[PDB]
Amino acid sequence: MNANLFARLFDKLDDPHKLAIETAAGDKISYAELVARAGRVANVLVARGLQVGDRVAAQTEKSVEALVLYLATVRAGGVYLPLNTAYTLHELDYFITDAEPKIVVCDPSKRDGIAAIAAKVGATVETLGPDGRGSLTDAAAGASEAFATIDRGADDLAAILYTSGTTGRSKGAMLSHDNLASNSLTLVDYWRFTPDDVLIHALPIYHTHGLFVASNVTLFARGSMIFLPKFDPDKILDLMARATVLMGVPTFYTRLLQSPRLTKETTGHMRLFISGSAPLLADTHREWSAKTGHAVLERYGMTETNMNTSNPYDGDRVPGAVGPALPGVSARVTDPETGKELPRGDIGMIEVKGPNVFKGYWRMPEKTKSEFRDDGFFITGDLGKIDERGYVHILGRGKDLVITGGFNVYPKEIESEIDAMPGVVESAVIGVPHADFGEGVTAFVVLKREFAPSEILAEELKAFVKDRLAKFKMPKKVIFVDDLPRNTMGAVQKNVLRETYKDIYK
Ligand SMILES: Nc1ncnc2c1ncn2[C@@H]1O[C@H](COP(=O)(O)OP(=O)(O)OP(=O)(O)O)[C@@H](O)[C@H]1O
Ligand SMILES: [Mg+2]
Repeated sequence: MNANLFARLFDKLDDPHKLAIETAAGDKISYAELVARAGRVANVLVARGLQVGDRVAAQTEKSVEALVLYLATVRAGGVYLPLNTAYTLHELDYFITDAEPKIVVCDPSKRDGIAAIAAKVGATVETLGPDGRGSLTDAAAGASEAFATIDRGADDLAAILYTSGTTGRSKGAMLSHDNLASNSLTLVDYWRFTPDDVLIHALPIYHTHGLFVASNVTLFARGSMIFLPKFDPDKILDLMARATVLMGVPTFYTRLLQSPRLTKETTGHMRLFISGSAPLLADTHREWSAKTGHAVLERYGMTETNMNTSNPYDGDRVPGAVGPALPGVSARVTDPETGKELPRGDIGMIEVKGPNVFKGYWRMPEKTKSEFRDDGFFITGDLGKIDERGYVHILGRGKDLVITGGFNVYPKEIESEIDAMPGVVESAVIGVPHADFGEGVTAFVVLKREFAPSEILAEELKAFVKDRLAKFKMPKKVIFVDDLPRNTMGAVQKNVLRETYKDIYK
């Protein structure tokens, strides 16, 4: 009855020699071998001073060795804290000071700098490079495989993951053993994962999608994964002939649609394509079906809540919707101000409750207090509606709402009209300070190669818009850009645009 996530995963192993992970080089690691690696590393953590409840902070390139570190930390009763690989030394300083880890694991090339940051909280530093070598690996080589998995309760912490930083400075989400186990167990059944599944794993592992959804679902299912260091469209296309599942973000799908190799024939061995972590546009969903004949299954989750909703595996997968609430999860829509539930179909604040919902923000009990309703529902910060069939539709983030001359403007519906114009790849709509209207609706528009940006084209876009947008929804300015700013996970970073273009109306 140990709730420890590692114990749930591995204490009963009825097929130990089954493949768990194939590495980028083609080496194959069984379940038993993965478990024994985790034992070695758990013993290393204890030898480097880990006590139960301590954080282990990890900034490394992706490798099976890094995945093992996650499993070992959890196994040893520690609290695993992965960190964006792209964070600079100064950026990293905040997270280490916030979390106060006992152990920091970093790239060998960053050791001297990170050791200084580590000294402030008295942390021991080990290294792990892109090839899986380093001081962590040296210590693990002579360590014992046997390890008594630490007894943990359902509500004890297994991880702290920092949010992506999209709306503001990243917050540390305290995730329990039951949060992670309950969610992945539900998804194994909901997505019909079996031991025959082979997951193409091309997502980073400092984020909930690549770390938990991809890994835990595969491991509970007793399937395997092909563990690639990054997204590479030609490698992914090659592997589909011998894999069954891809978990991706919308940009994976938009990129793959640009390959002339993406055909029915090339994808025909595949069981399931999943999209998550950012809005999969309805037109992309339809473009994928027209080109490949597969219907992408989209799901919606957050760092704080793991997965909340999912289009059904065996039901309608609806373009532009993120599906009903998962088994065990409750989802409702409420008036942002008052907090009362709205009728089905009305746009409001999405709130969720369930064993998937985290225990709070690390060392932010006030912020935590403000984001839970008295009845325990978590305020997502995402606006949307739930239709009559129970499917959640996400209209946009609350922070992205633009208030202009007295009117609420929802940037997704403007972006959709703009994106419909031939010549437009995609658009991002924000408000920036405006002396007349308070905030001015501003459209940032990425063009196809064949089109040149001009004031004339901007007017033609506005003319196109236009009959389909209420006067008050019309952008006060159109700005052509080479590319939208995105984070390492592919999510548009509207705060980047708000800062760069803050003075356009001055
Ligand atoms: N399928 C989806 N469709 C639309 N939006 C999605 C989907 N999946 C995730 N999201 C968005 O991503 C958010 C979760 O992202 P994440 O936990 O990575 O941190 P963030 O919200 O981007 O950053 P921060 O919380 O620091 O502002 C959700 O709250 C939602 O806004
Ligand atoms: Mg967020």
